[PDB]
Amino acid sequence: LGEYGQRFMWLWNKIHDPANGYFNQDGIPYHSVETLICEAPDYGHLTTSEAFSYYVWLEAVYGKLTGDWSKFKTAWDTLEKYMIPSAEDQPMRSYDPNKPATYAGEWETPDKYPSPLEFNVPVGKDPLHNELVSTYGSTLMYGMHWLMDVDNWYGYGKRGDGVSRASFINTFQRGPEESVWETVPHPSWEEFKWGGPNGFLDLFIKDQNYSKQWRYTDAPDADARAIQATYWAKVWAKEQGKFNEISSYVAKAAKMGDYLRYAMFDKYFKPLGCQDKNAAGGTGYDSAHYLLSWYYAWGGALDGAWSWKIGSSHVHFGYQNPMAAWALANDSDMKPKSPNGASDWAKSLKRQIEFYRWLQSAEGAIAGGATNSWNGRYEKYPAGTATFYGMAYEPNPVYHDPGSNTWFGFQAWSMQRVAEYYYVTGDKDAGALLEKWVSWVKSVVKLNSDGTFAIPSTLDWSGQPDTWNGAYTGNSNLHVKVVDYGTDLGITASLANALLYYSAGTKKYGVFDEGAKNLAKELLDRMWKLYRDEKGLSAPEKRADYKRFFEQEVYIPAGWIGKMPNGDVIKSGVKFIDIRSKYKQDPDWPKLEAAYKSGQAPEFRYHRFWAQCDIAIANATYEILFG
Ligand SMILES: OC[C@H]1O[C@@H](O[C@H]2[C@H](O)[C@@H](O)[C@H](O)O[C@@H]2CO)[C@H](O)[C@@H](O)[C@@H]1O
Repeated sequence: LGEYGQRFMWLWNKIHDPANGYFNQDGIPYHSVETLICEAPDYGHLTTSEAFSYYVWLEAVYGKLTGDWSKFKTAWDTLEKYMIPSAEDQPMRSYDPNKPATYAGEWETPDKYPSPLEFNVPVGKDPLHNELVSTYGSTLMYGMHWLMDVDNWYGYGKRGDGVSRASFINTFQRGPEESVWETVPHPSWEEFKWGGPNGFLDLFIKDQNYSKQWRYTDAPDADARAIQATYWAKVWAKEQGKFNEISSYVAKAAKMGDYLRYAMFDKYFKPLGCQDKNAAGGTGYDSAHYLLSWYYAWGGALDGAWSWKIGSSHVHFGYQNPMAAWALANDSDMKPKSPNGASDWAKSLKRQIEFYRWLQSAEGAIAGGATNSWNGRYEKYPAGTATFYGMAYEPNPVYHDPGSNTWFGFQAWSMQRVAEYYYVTGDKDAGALLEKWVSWVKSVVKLNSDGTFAIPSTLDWSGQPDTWNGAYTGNSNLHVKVVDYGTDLGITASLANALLYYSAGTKKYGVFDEGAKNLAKELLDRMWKLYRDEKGLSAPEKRADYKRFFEQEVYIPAGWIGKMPNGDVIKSGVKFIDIRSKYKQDPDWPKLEAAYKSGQAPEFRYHRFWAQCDIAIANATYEILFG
C-alpha cells in the first residue's frame, strides 16, 4: 500500500512477467535472465538451490503483503518436484551407519586429482540415519541438490536420458583452487554415457574399479534460507488467520530442517580437533560441530550394492542462519518430527552465535570460519593456530583463489539472518555482535554527495581471533580491509535488509538506532532512483575476468580422453570454452568476442534472480517494519 510495498509489487510483477524470462517453461527460476554469466554457476540458465530458496522467500513476502498464499505454495511445489531428488533419483539401499563413506583426501590444486580413496582411514558413525528412517519411513534424503541444468543446456538429461529438462549436474569437485573456470560439468547420475570409459568419476576420485552411481550435494545455506523464509510465511499467515492453507508447507521446512542436520557433522564423522586422519572415527555427536558446513552429500550404486553420506569439515560464517535454527529449535509449528531434531537445532543456534562472535574482527566485520580437517586431510594445525571447539581458524574456508571471504556479500547475507533473529528474540549476544558490525558498516559504506553510492566489493584479512573460550575478547589482532568498491545491487539490498531488522530490534530492545534505518532507506532510495530498467533493476559491471573464457586451461590428466554430450572433446590442454562450445551460440557471444579481441573488459547489466529477490524483499521489509 505504501511507497515501499508498492516497490515490491512492481519488481514482483517484473519477475513474474513470463516475457521477462526469469523462469523456464516449467516455472523453474534460472540463475539470471541473461545466459552469458559465470561466477558460481558457469551459465545463466543453470539454477541453484540458492535461487530456489530466494523464490520461496519472495513469495512468502508476497503472501504477507497480499494475503495470497498460492504463490508461496507453487514455489515450494516447484522446489520439491524438481530440486529435491525423487525416490527414483536417489534409490538408496545398503547404507551402513557404522561405515557412512570411505575417505579421500582434498588437495591444494586441481592437477592433484583424482584423489585416491584410502580404504584403511577410519571413518566415524552416523548418528542421524536410524532416527530419520524411523521417523519418516523412508531412506529418501529431503534436501535440495545445489545445481541444476534447467533447460538441459549441457545435455545430460534426467537419470542419463539426455533429453529431460531439470537435469541434476555438478561442477566443483577438485579442491580449494578449482575456480568456476576450471571445472568439468558432469551428471549427478553417472551411467558412463559421457566423459571417458568411467564417465567422469576418475577425474575426481581414484579407485580400483568404478560402478554406475548417483550422488547429490546439498548447499546448507540455501536449505536454511528456505526454512527461514517459511518461518516468516508461517507467522504472517498465522497473523492473517490463514496458517492452515500453508500448514503442510511449514511441514516441508521442518522435514528439510531435520535432514539439514547432516550439515552439522565432520565430513567423515571424525572427532572434533582430532588432527589425525588415522585417528579412530567418532562414536556419534563427538564429530558434530553443530554449524552449517559447506555441504552435505550422499550417493549410492545404481544396483544398490552400497551407499554413502558425508558432512563437511569446513565451515563459513556466510552459511550460518540463527533465524532458521531458532525457528526449528523453539517454534512449535516448525519443530522437526524426529526425537532429537529440535534439540540438535537448539545446540546449533548457540554454537552459531558463538561462531559469529569468535570471528568478529577488531573493526566489526566477520572473518571467514574454521575447519576440522586442516588441508582437507585431518592434519596437525600449525603452532599458535586459533581454535573454536577444536576447529582451526581459516580466513578463507574451502576456496583460496580467490578467497571465499574476500567477497563482501557474505557479510550482508549472513548478518541479515542474525538481525532477524535479534529482532525476534532480543538475544543480547546477537545485539552486541550486530552493534559492532553495524558500526563497521557505517564507516565503510559510501553515501556520495551527488546521490550515488558504493559498497565494499572485495575484502582482505590479517591476523587471527583469540582462541574461543566462551567470551568475546575484542579480537584486537584480527583485521579487515576494504580492497575495493562496487554497486552490487543484490548485496546492497541485503545490507539494507540487515540494517532494517537491526534498527527495528534496537527500538524494541534498547536505544533506537535511527542512523541504521536511515543508511538502509538511503541505499534503497538511491538504488530505486538510479537503476530501474525494463526487467527490474541492474547496475553496469565490467567483467575483465571473462578473458578466462578463452584463456583458462581446464586440467585433464594426460591420456584421459572423454566427450561432452554435445561432442566437445575433453583432453589435456582444453580451455573453458573448448568444453562448452555451445556458448558460441549465445546472443552475447559476438559482444564478448569483440571485447576480448580488442583487449577490453566486457560490460553487463545483469538481472540475477536472487538479486532482484533481495531488492524486492528489502523494500518490502521497510514497509513491514517502518510502515
Ligand atoms: O559465490 C557467492 C555468490 O556469488 C555471486 O556472484 C558474485 C561474484 O562471486 C562476485 O565475484 C561478483 O563481483 O559479484 C557477484 C555478486 O552477485 C553469485 O551470483 C551467487 O550465485 C553466488 O552464490
